[PDB]
Amino acid sequence: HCVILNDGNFIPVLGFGTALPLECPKSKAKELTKIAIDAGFHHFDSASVYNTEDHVGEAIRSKIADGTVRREDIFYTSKVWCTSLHPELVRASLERSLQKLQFDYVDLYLIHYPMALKPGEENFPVDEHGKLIFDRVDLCATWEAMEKCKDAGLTKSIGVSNFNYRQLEMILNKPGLKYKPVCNQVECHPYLNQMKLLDFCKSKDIVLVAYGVLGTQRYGGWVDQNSPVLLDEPVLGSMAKKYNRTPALIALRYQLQRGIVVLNTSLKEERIKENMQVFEFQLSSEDMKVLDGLNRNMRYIPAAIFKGHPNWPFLDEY
Ligand SMILES: NC(=O)C1=CN([C@@H]2O[C@H](COP(=O)(O)OP(=O)(O)OC[C@H]3O[C@@H](n4cnc5c(N)ncnc54)[C@H](OP(=O)(O)O)[C@@H]3O)[C@@H](O)[C@H]2O)C=CC1
Repeated sequence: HCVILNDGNFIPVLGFGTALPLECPKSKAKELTKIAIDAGFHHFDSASVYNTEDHVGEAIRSKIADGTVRREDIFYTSKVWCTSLHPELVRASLERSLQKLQFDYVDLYLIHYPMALKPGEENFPVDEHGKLIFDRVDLCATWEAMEKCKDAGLTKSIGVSNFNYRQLEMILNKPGLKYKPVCNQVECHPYLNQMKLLDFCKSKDIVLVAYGVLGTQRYGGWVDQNSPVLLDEPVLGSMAKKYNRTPALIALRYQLQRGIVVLNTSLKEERIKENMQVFEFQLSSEDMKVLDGLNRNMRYIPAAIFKGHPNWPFLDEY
């Protein structure tokens, strides 16, 4: 179950996300990755800022070493963080991730956010008022650095995350552009269906990879705890009953039928296994329209601490 990227490489349409809630120890990522591999997942999504690439890498290497899977059958994604967007720092960050993973290459490397922060070891540099210290970077130069990483064989494909249409255009219209982003990883679910951005990405052969498909893990410090819980949506419950599935399976299938590559995370083995059942049924065209009607511009992860940044991506309509 894969789709072909604009650079010729293949990506599994269902991926397991390795980000964790604030209360979980980093080692949890190793445990879950092993469970996900046993459940049939081949696509794993990580990021340098998660600081658990070492744990995910150990899980994958353990399953390769014991005969469960081969490296070529695993699709691993990492992302360069805001503090390393400067052109001269991009490759250094990827090389650091490769060392943590003890991998020769990653399958996909993304710009995590189109917003640079003061360079340094600290991922969230702040001033004396507790405000993030923004930095200005030539994102087209950042992209050129990403292209060099691909040409150096450190990553098979390159893309972006949390970019809006104008930011994608900046790259697409860049003079000397060699590789278009293969994807734009953004938040997407029935309450924020990204109809406009999805249409734009499709017209440019850019795959939309979705997170928050099940409403996000509601991370403390990022998600408003008073926001509605997506899977509690009555329409998803009614549809789950109709198709004899679960609200989560309905939400996952909705996105797959829109041509979206979906990420998902669960701390429970039973659910990790259940989610693989999304390939077993089809939502009718009429029911897809019912789910299209739930849009309400509910953005669970607005990256609020970045508000004020000249490149905050969520101000524009899309
Ligand atoms: N690029 C970016 O900016 C970001 C990327 N991500 C990526 O997206 C991945 C997915 O995470 P996220 O979007 O937060 O979360 P999801 O929307 O994928 O999941 C939200 C919740 O769904 C629950 N859930 C999962 N499966 C089931 C099921 N079968 N039945 C009932 N409940 C279920 C989980 O709860 P429980 O664990 O209790 O089962 C989980 O807390 C991350 O790990 C990361 O890789 C995340 C945030 C930002």
